[PDB]
Amino acid sequence: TLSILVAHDLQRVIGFENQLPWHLPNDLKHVKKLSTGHTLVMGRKTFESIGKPLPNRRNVVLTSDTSFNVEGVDVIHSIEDIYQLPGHVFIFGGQTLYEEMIDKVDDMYITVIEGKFRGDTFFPPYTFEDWEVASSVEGKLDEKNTIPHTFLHLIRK
Ligand SMILES: NC(=O)C1=CN([C@@H]2O[C@H](COP(=O)(O)OP(=O)(O)OC[C@H]3O[C@@H](n4cnc5c(N)ncnc54)[C@H](OP(=O)(O)O)[C@@H]3O)[C@@H](O)[C@H]2O)C=CC1
Ligand SMILES: COc1cc(-c2ccccc2)cc([C@@H](C)C#Cc2c(C)nc(N)nc2N)c1
Repeated sequence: TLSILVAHDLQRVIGFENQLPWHLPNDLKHVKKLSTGHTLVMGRKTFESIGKPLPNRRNVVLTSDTSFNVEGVDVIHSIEDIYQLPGHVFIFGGQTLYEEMIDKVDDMYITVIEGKFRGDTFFPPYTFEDWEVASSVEGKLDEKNTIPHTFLHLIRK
């Protein structure tokens, strides 16, 4: 099973200066819950923006760097390698990986952040003509999560 897992704003911003532009604990929980016991595949820049693997799942980094070696991280050097990974694989970012994979994934788990942030990296345009809304769930707005957000599960028609 091949899924995208992304959070993007109203204009599809996903990043600014190698960080996420917003702080949303609800979405971090969502990510942890969805991907625990499974596999994350991410581009080299995305990995480096955090610098350590997320515990309790497989962390896979795509890079052309033949020297890349990080404890608790598995390395791949081709998009083709993704299809050989067993289990439920989540494409975890960043822009380059999403652009390469959006036409290939079975489904998408998207957190829509209902704001407009300054960004330098974007999720690719997509249309609901191509995607069924399996579920759409409003996130809870509170003191620690103060940006409205909606968890979408989209399945390719
Ligand atoms: N809001 C969200 O849900 C998320 C946001 N982000 C954000 O995304 C931004 C980073 O995105 P971006 O700059 O696109 O970087 P990526 O994380 O997509 O990393 C790009 C790198 O991945 C490697 N790579 C990608 N495709 C291939 C390939 N086909 N073969 C070999 N290597 C490949 C290359 O590494 P190398 O150069 O080493 O060869 C490349 O430079 C950050 O701001 C981050 O915060 C990231 C994840 C989620
Ligand atoms: C090094 O590997 C990473 C680990 C994390 C992470 C670390 C702690 C808690 C949750 C996620 C985040 C990332 C970033 C780049 C991401 C993401 C992401 C988020 C925060 N939300 C959704 N909905 N999708 C994503 N791909 C990379």
